[PDB]
Formats: sequence, structure tokens, C-alpha cells
Amino acid sequence: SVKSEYAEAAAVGQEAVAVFNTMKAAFQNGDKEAVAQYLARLASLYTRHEELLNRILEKARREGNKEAVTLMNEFTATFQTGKSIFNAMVAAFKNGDDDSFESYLQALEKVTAKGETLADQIAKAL
Ligand SMILES: COc1ccc(-n2nc(C(N)=O)c3c2C(=O)N(c2ccc(N4CCCCC4=O)cc2)CC3)cc1
Repeated sequence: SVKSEYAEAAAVGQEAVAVFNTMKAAFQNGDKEAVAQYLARLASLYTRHEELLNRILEKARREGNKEAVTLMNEFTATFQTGKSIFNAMVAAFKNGDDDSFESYLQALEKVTAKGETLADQIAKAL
């Protein structure tokens, strides 16, 4: 249902944010093993998140919920903007580029804040 998919997306989204924050703290402390394993976890969560939203969107469209469909389209563009920065961050880390990695973190952090706000809005709109 819209409700069971939404609740799972919320969990998956919260997990992705928490893992990102844990990964950031690890990096500032020079814990690279930890960092890479979180990158694998984050990418995984992002894929599961996209699949859930694609299903909620279809249900939102079918019930005529133009407000959710609009918000979900803003969240998804925002999410995909952040996901492009994440990809470059993974390519950098594997290349030993710490400086590039730190800059990507800050940028991703700021995109993430935009998605969090839109998340709060989607909750009220579905
Ligand atoms: C139908 O669509 C949604 C959308 C959002 C939710 N949802 N619910 C909650 C909650 N109940 O708290 C949360 C989310 C969520 O997705 N959150 C999040 C995930 C990922 C990002 N990122 C990651 C890096 C790239 C940028 C970016 O935006 C930002 C925010 C915040 C937590 C449910 C259903």
C-alpha cells in the first residue's frame, strides 16, 4: 500500500542519512576501511530507495495526488543530483584523493539537507 511502501522508504532514507553521517565522522578520523564499507552500504540503500519511490510515485499518480507527485519529482531530482556527487566521491576514494573526498562530503551534505526538507513535505502530502 502507499502506507507500507512509504514507511519502508522512510526507514531506508533514515538509514542512508545515518550511514552517511557515520561515514563522514569516520573519514575525518582517518578510518578508511570503515569508510569504504559504508560507501558500499550507502550505494545499496540508494538503489533500494529509488525502487521504493518509483512504486510510490505510480500509486500517487494513480490516486490523482498532484501535490505528492510534484514533491516526489523535486525530491528525486534533488536525490539524483546528490547521487551524482556520491559517484564522483566513490571514484575519488578508490583513487586515494582525500582532498577531493572531503569536498564531495560537504557538497553531498548540503544536497542531503534539501532532500530531508522535501522528505518532511512528502510525508504530509501522501
Ligand atoms: C516517497 O518519497 C519519500 C521520500 C523521502 C522519504 N523519507 N522519509 C524520511 C523520514 N520519515 O524521516 C526520510 C526520508 C528520506 O528519504 N530521507 C532522505 C534520504 C536520502 C537523502 N539524500 C541522500 C544523498 C543524496 C541526496 C539526498 O537527498 C536525503 C533524505 C530523509 C529521511 C520517504 C519517502
